[PDB]
Amino acid sequence: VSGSLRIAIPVSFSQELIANLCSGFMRLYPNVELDVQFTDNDIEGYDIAIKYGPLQSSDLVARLLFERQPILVASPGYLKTRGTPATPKELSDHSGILLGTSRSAPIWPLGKRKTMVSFQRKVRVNSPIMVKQLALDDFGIAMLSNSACKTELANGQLVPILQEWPMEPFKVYGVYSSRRQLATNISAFLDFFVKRFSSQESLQS
Amino acid sequence: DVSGSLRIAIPVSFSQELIANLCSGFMRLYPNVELDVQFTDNDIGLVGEGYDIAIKYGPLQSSDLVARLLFERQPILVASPGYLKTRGTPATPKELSDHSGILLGTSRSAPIWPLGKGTRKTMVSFQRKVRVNSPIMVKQLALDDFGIAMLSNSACKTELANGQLVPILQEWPMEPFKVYGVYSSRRQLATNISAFLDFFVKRFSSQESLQSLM
Repeated sequence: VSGSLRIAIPVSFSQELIANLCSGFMRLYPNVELDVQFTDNDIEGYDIAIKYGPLQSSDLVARLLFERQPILVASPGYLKTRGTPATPKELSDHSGILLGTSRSAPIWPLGKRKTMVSFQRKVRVNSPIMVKQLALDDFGIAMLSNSACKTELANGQLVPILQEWPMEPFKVYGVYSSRRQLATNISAFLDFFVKRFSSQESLQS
Repeated sequence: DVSGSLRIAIPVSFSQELIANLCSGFMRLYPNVELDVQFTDNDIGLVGEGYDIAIKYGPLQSSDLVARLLFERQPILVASPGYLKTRGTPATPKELSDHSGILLGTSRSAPIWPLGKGTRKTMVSFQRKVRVNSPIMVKQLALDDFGIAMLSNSACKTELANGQLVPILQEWPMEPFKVYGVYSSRRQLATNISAFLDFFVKRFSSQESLQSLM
């Protein structure tokens, strides 16, 4: 396992988390050089693109890496001031904190009871760090990973709402070219990535 | 009146935690502003339906933009004691080409640092062990002994004071870097824009816990 590995990762991934992962990877494989770009471009000479599902027709070779379960939450202060929405249709009268890029719409798919609803777009940002802080700071309703916020849920700083209409889990994949189907550095990296996001101190985002 | 929407573009290398704290404070002061904040390294427009503000590192190179200096930092070259104990300490810039560097950069950034005794800087190359567009990852990898890194002496104050990072080549410093908020001249109505940029400086400069973030 050697050579160079150029990897694209959405801006919504935690840079702290990916840093810890790449450190452990390089410790195991000392002869690999890394070029990691946090970017929201739809992938430019990349060996691996990390992507959220669903995969597109251009994604001809891919590996499922992990899944996460989002949940809708707000702070108790927000719910005291604005009320607790009783059904998804009431989200239209509520402030939401949208995780998205410059063409992402303030629409959330809820239920399985399956429906798509809008909300007042108080903030749009492509940073989960900022989404979480703004939710804690009483600004409105946010979709957060149930694993990313277990402490805040346990201590009541975030409150789950509309639990009768759960969201579909999201899946994360690694996409790579069939030209590199035999590449040992790609396989080594994705194996290490899967082990971290499945059994580790890394299940925090 | 400060109200309506503000759209802000920010480099991917910029602290998301710092921006989150400042945006929370801004919206608590101005409850009628809706924010659209995008961390991006793409070229973005500053007119019409494009962005209202871009946060940009120096140098400024464009007329038709107005700029407000948000803060300035002094980068220094550092490595961990563990790195230096095994690879040796470079004595001159010429020796850096034999050393591992952790490069902060995007897809066209070269593995060079401009170093110089005085104002005149010269390109100094290193082995590109890592390139990444994240100061957080750069710092962690330097702390974990993977190579030499350019780091802000503010972001790394604690690690320098206690020895987990060690400055090198101190006789060939780098230029400071400067962080601006920029907006279009061809765009007037800068009530919300000026309110944001001046709140940024007022809150950043009075909160020590924020100054450590970059």
